[PDB]
Amino acid sequence: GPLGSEEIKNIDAKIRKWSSGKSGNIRSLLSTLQYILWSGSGWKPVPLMDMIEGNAVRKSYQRALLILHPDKLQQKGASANQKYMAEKVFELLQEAWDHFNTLGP
Repeated sequence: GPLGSEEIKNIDAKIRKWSSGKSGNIRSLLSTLQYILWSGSGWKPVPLMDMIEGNAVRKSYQRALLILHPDKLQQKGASANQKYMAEKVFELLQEAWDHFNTLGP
C-alpha cells in the first residue's frame, strides 16, 4: 500500500542491491537505470558507449533529472511509493553528478 512498511523496506532493499558498487559513479547508475525504474517511467536505456564524452554524460543526466526530479514526479502524478523510490535514486544520482563534475572515475 502507499508508504506501507513492508513495501517501503522492499524498495529500500532493491535500491541497495541495485546501487551496490555503483555509488558515486554517474555512468554506472545512468547505464543501469532500466533495472531500477518502473515501467513507462520514460527512461530509454543508454549503453556505456553512448555516455563517453562529457556532453553525452550531461545529456543522459538531464534525461534522468526530468524523470526523477521530485517536482517532475509530482507534476506527472506519481504514486507515494514511486516518489519514495525516486527520492532514493535521485539522491544517488546527485552525489554521482557532483563527483563526475570534479573527480570523474
